[PDB]
Amino acid sequence: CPTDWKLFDGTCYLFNPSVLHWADAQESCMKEGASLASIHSLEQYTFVKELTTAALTPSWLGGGDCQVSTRWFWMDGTSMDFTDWCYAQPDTTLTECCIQMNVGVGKCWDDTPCTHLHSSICAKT
Repeated sequence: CPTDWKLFDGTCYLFNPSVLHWADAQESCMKEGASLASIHSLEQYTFVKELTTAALTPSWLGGGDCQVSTRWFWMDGTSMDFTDWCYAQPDTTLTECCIQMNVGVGKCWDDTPCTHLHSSICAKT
């Protein structure tokens, strides 16, 4: 993996602390040959959480249900097979359709307006 990137089971991950809307965050990962990350297991989730500072900063992931409500997709060609919704999630209204992790005291996932500004996780093989 490149400098600042961290390796787990064959994928390289980077925390981007700069707050960006989801599209700016995706484009920033793409400039580094990456995508906003997907998550497929509790251990992948734990590894990614460990990159988000001691504060476990709220961060964009590369998922959403922005095309058809209740149909979630990742940007990396993987399927939505693991979720960690917070209590009272997911909101399926299209107005909040992007996946944000590290939300609240329980550090879990929300569907959030994509135009909100957050840090983000990039991943590339």
